[PDB]
Amino acid sequence: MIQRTPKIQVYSRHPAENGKSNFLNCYVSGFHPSDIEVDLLKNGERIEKVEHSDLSFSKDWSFYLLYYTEFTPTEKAEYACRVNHVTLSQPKIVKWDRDM
Repeated sequence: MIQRTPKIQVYSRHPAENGKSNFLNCYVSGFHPSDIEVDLLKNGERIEKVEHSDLSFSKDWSFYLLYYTEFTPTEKAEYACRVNHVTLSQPKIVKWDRDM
């Protein structure tokens, strides 16, 4: 058996074909087992509609998840990603920094 804690990165991207649009991303990488719970949060509340959830694996024991959706960050509100995994005794919340 192997278990590996996810690395979690939270960032924003504009798709080059539609640069006025902005996407909030949570990239959860290198984890095992694959069982996981991932949410995007706005003011601590689960964003119910997340458009994209892309899961892959490299080696049989390393999984990668890109979880992302369109958003409009203003100076109002706080955004984050929350991850639950067997390796994490408490949920891990990683805040989005507007500079990322």
